[PDB]
Amino acid sequence: SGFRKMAFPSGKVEGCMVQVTCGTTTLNGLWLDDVVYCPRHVICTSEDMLNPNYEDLLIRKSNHNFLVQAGNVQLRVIGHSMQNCVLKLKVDTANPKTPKYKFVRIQPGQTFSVLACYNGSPSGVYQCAMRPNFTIKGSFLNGSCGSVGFNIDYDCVSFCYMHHMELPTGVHAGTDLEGNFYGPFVDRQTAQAAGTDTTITVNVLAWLYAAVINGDRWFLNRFTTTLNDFNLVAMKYNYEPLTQDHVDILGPLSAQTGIAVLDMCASLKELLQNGMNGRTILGSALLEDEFTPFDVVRQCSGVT
Amino acid sequence: SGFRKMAFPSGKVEGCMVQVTCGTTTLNGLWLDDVVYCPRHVICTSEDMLNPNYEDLLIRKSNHNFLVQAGNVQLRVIGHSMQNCVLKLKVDTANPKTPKYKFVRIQPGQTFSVLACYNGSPSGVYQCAMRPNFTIKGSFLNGSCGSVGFNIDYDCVSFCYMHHMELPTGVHAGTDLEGNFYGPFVDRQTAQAAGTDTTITVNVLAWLYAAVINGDRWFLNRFTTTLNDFNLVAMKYNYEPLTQDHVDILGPLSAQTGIAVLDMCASLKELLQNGMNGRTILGSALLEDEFTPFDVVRQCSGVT
Ligand SMILES: C[C@H]1CN(C(=O)Cn2cccn2)CCO1
Ligand SMILES: C[C@H]1CN(C(=O)Cn2cccn2)CCO1
Repeated sequence: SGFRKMAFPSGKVEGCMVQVTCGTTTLNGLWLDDVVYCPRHVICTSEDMLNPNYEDLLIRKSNHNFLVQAGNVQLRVIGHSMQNCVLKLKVDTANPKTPKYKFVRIQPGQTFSVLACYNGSPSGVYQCAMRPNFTIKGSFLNGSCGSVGFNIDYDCVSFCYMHHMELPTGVHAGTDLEGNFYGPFVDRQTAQAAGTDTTITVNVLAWLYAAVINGDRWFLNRFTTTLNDFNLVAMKYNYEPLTQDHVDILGPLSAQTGIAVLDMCASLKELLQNGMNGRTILGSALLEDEFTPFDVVRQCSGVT
Repeated sequence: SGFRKMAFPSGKVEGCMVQVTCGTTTLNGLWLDDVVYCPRHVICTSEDMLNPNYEDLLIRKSNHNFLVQAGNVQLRVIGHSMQNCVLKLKVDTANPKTPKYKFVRIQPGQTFSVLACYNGSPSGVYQCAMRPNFTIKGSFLNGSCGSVGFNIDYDCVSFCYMHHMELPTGVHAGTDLEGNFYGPFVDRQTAQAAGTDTTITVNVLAWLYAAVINGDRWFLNRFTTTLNDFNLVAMKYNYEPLTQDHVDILGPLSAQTGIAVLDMCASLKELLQNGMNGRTILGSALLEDEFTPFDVVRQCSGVT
């Protein structure tokens, strides 16, 4: 029993983290096979960052200008290329700790683990969600860029995020490992405002299921609803619309608990309209939306 | 910016987790040097657990009855001993991945990371606190016993917890790595009720400091208080008494923010008496108490 905000074990990713230095900028790189992946803004002065022309800045950079340190040993850079907003530094040594891996681009509402690193060294691990506005709410200080987000699915480390930026509102923006930003964000120190940070409804419902499975049941009510009725209330509360695809995804949790998904929607509707009245669910005073239905099943079943 | 419930990177502990089987009970062991540490209840039938005599049950056990598997390779058990509520299984192979380590017994209010494991395989990592009633609020399914709690301090993995039990109220009890339970709990399937789960005041104050450092400042008020005045309100709200030792520990966060500790106490006092009024602090609708002052400094400074 018990339900925790749980990250994946980070060891497989720890073994991939290196330090990348260009001039006096140090940040983190990801070493898979004989490639090191890092934010292309490693090449920028903080002045460069106001309006960087990356292709022009890169002309001034040779392989020997990229210093890559794995622990306290230097890796030899034998090639570099820019792919979207990441650099790929080809090194002469394959990472001997390279796990089985994939690069995946996740959808808003999908969760992942972040291994926060500084100078290529792991400081901590936490669980994030890709917000509906394509920001994440991380914990990232200067030096943390190139820290990665990942899931460990089916004996494969799926890398989904690399840290690039903090917006003026202190939320975070980054890329997939092909260097494509999530959302409309750019690696430039300019006015970038995030859109509405809506609640990930399907994740809230998953977490209410987790709550019932762990004996937190006070919020279960005598009502049901329809997707259309529920969605009218969701819209009003800045919740994401629930689709039949979401209802299908919650099927296994519905089965396990015997609570129809639309009944749980009507319980969520009353929680929105009535509030928590000073009560908690799984030790939270607000409705948690950074657990996917897959996360709830995984944690409630003990997958390794 | 940003402040996350962050666990230590788990790789150093992942490399220590093994499977221990006695008859048809499988749980987790910790492999350091040539010793495997596991809950002594590995030897019990679920019937045994109602009133176990461990010394008597152990007479029936030989080295060859303890099956220890590290990945998919069997370790040879060449000795076993009971120390308090743990077994120490001496194996013929030193763990080649043994990190620098210490065994420490933590105090209530101290936080640590748990690597939840099943069949000796890591499933996830999360941050816990030793509650003032010497329980933890974990996430532990059948098979998770022998999962460990740890801190990584000063290039040393300090193991502080091994999972043994779930109480009927679904909170958790375990031992240090010398096999001594935290609190009054025993490894027997009997009525064990936890005491008052008080809020860890010094940790709440640390987290309010973290909130100010990360720009969440709405709760800062125009008042101060004294330890005695504050403690009268704390007592009423089931908060731990604040001591001058706690005030001293918060000194660096006071200095960094320029908010006197007693001013922050008076802000906390108003939050208790007035409530959150539907507002959040660092994305929480309740006052978080599972960050120590050391955790706030570490995360706000980027220690690796
Ligand atoms: C030779 C490498 C392989 N490693 C793995 O994690 C393999 N792996 C990935 C997913 C499942 N298993 C890390 C350390 O050394
Ligand atoms: C030979 C072992 C050593 N390991 C360490 O983590 C060492 N270490 C502990 C604290 C800081 N460093 C794990 C893998 O192989």
